[PDB]
Amino acid sequence: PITLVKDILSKPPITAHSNISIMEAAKILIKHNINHLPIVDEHGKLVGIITSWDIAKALAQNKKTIEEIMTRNVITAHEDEPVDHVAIKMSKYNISGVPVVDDYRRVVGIVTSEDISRLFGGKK
Amino acid sequence: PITLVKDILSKPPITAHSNISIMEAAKILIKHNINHLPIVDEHGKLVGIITSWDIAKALAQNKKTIEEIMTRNVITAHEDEPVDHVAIKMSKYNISGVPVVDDYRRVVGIVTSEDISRLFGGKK
Ligand SMILES: C[S@@+](CC[C@H](N)C(=O)[O-])C[C@H]1O[C@@H](n2cnc3c(N)ncnc32)[C@H](O)[C@@H]1O
Ligand SMILES: C[S@@+](CC[C@H](N)C(=O)[O-])C[C@H]1O[C@@H](n2cnc3c(N)ncnc32)[C@H](O)[C@@H]1O
Ligand SMILES: CSC[C@H]1O[C@@H](n2cnc3c(N)ncnc32)[C@H](O)[C@@H]1O
Ligand SMILES: CSC[C@H]1O[C@@H](n2cnc3c(N)ncnc32)[C@H](O)[C@@H]1O
Repeated sequence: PITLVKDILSKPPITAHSNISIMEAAKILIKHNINHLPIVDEHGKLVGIITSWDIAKALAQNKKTIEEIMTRNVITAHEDEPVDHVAIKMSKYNISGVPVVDDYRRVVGIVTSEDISRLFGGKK
Repeated sequence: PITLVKDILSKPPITAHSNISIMEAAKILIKHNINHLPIVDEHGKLVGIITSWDIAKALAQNKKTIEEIMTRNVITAHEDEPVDHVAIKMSKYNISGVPVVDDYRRVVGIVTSEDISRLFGGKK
């Protein structure tokens, strides 16, 4: 069959607003055992993404805020997207996770390289 | 065919000793655009692993040293190991990368979930 994003995505999505501190973002990553944190506006629409790597960058380069360190051009997926299209996308942009969004940029889940790697292993 | 670790692994491995600071570890992750840092002893043998998530944990929980935060029971792979065995391993232990070691625990490379996800996408 063709596996789609909606078959493997993690939900509900864990998200945050851009006004939390870097320490607060780190705490969310640890609490939920995740490496990806989509940043959303007051209407729940995607404005950026924070990963563990960005938290490491903040330490390495003396960065101060989430707004300063978040990636604003976020590569995303749709729930009907074939998982292999997403894998190719992540490889092309050298990234490790993609928020799943609806047509109005609301976050409905996330697919990471760990989810796709898991799929690879259970297919065998 | 059967794809093996040696067909897809990243080398040379980027490693560090346990006596570097947390900031210094973060700097290595940023410099090399990676999320995994195998920690090795003076003979190059694996003693632990640091990831971006651990750097985030250090901030979240006021941790002080690499020795304090590194994971010591490291799940590893061999170069002749089928990539799908590795994917299953990473899923089982909920981890995102595995150092590739020889029979005497010397680090010869690393395979991450991004490498396996890439493999998934190019297979289509
Ligand atoms: C370009 S990657 C390279 C290092 C490694 N391959 C990784 O994925 O972390 C590092 C940057 O990817 C960004 N990133 C992660 N997921 C993203 C996404 N879905 N869209 C855009 N950027 C993303 C992070 O914010 C981080 O600044
Ligand atoms: C259990 S994972 C769960 C969160 C997420 N799945 C991830 O991979 O980061 C978090 C821990 O995995 C540990 N880890 C990463 N790679 C590892 C490996 N090859 N062997 C043992 N532990 C590893 C990291 O040191 C970190 O403390
Ligand atoms: C970030 S890697 C941790 C695993 O948990 C899930 N995950 C990652 N980030 C989030 C998030 N922001 N919200 C919910 N689940 C997530 C992903 O599907 C991944 O396989
Ligand atoms: C950590 S995810 C970044 C990518 O670069 C490679 N990489 C990760 N960690 C290391 C490392 N310690 N040394 C060399 N390459 C690495 C991995 O194969 C991965 O696909």
